[PDB]
Amino acid sequence: SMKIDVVTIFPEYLQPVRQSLPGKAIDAGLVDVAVHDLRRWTHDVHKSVDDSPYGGGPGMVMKPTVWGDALDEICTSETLLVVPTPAGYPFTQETAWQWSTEDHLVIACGRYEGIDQRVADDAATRMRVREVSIGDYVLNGGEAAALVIIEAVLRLVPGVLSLLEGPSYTRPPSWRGMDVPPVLLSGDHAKIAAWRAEQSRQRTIERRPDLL
Amino acid sequence: SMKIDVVTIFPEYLQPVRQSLPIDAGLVDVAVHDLRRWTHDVHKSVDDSPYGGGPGMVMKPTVWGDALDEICTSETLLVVPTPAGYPFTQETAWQWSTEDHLVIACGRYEGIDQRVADDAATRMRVREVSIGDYVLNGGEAAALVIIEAVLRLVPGVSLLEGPSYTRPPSWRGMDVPPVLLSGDHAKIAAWRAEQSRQRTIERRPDLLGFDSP
Ligand SMILES: COC(=O)COc1cccc(COC(=O)c2cn[nH]c2)c1
Ligand SMILES: COC(=O)COc1cccc(COC(=O)c2cn[nH]c2)c1
Repeated sequence: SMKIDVVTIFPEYLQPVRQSLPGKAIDAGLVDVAVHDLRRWTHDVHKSVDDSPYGGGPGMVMKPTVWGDALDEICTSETLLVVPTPAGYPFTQETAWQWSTEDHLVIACGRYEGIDQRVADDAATRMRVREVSIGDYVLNGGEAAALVIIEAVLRLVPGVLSLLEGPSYTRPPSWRGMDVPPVLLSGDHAKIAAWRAEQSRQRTIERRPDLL
Repeated sequence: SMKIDVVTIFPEYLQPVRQSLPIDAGLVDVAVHDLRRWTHDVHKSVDDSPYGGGPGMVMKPTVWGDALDEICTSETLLVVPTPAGYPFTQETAWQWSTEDHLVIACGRYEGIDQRVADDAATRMRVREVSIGDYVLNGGEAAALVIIEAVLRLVPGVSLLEGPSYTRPPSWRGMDVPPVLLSGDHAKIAAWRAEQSRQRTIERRPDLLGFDSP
C-alpha cells in the first residue's frame, strides 16, 4: 500500500501513469498517485516559481519560498522525498526495490537550473530526502524522470501494474530468411540454458563491458 | 528540422509529448503509431510464448516487420529502448540531435523477437539503447526520456553541477553562501568548482575514475 504525490509545474505530463493504474489496485487500496500543480503555492499574482541565480549566470532557479510551502503541506515525517536531478545519486534497480516498500513517496519535479538547495537541506532535517539521477543525460525538467521512477517502483509492488539478457524468439520458426536458433527447439534444457548464458556473456562484453 | 515516429501498443501513454517539449515551433514533428494497426487477426495478438522456454511473452516479428516497413526508410535511425542496450548518454543525445528521422520502437512484456532488429539492420541503422540500469514494463517512458534529451539539443531550441540559490538571501534561518553574494567572479567560479568536485566525489566517484560504492 503506497501513496505517491508528484509536485510539478506540468501536472498534465503525469496523467499517463494515472491511467496506467489497474482499477483493481486502486480499489484494493494498494496504490494512490496524486499530482499537484506547484503554482498552487505561489504567492504573487504572476504565479512566479523561479528567479535569477545568486552568483550570476544563465538559467533560472526555483524559489525556496514556493517549494517550502508545497512540501510543508504534502510531506510528513514518514515521507520519502524523491528529487530527480542529473546531479543525484544513481537510481538503480536496487533503489526501486528498496523504495517499493515505502508508504509515502513525494516526487519533487524541478526545472531549469534546479531548485534552491535550501529546500532539500531544510526538508532533510525532518524527513528522508533522496536526490537521484536516472541516467547520464540532461532533460528540461524532472517530469520524465518521475515517470521512469514511478513505473520502476510500482511494477515491484505486488499487483499494482549481473549480465545483460540475450535475444528472445517466438513464432514463426522462420521469418524473412531468418530461422530461430535450432538449439531452442531441441528439448535439451541444460544446453539451452548454456547457450543463453553464452549469448548473455557476449552481449554484455559487446555492449556493457563496465558490468564486468 | 527532425521527424520522430514512436511505435507502441499503448499510444495513449505518449500524450505527454505535447507539454514542455514543444513542435508548436515547427522545428520537429512527432507522430505516435498504434502497433495493432498492422495486425490481421481479429484478436490482434502481438505476442506469444518464447522458443526455448522462459517466463512471459515475446512480441511477434510479423507485426513489427509490417509496421517498420511502412514507417522506416533507409535513412531512418531505428531506436529500440531496452535494458540490454548500449548506454544512452548525453553524447548519444548530441549525436542523434542532427538526425532527420528517428523511429522509436517501444517493446512490452519480455521483449521483441530478435529478428526484427536483425531484419531492420539490413536496410537501416539500428540502435538498441538503455536509458539506465532499472527495469520498466515497456519502452514508452524511455521513449519520452530520449525525446526530451534529444529535442532540447536540436538547432533552434564531466562533473556534477553544484548547488544553486536564489532570493531571499536568508530563508528559515538558512543563508545563501556569502561568496555568492560578493560579486567576485573568480571567488565564485572557484567555490562552485569546489562544490561540484565535492559532490561528484560523494555521489558519482565513477565519473572521476574512482571505484563505485
Ligand atoms: C535540488 O534538486 C534540483 O535542483 C533538481 O532540479 C533539476 C535540475 C535540472 C534538471 C532536472 C531534471 O532531471 C533530469 O534531467 C535527470 C534526472 N536524471 N538524469 C537526468 C531537475
Ligand atoms: C529488442 O528490444 C526489446 O526487446 C525491447 O524490449 C523491452 C521490454 C520491456 C521493457 C522495455 C523498455 O525498456 C526499459 O525498461 C529500459 C530502457 N533502458 N533501461 C531500461 C523494452
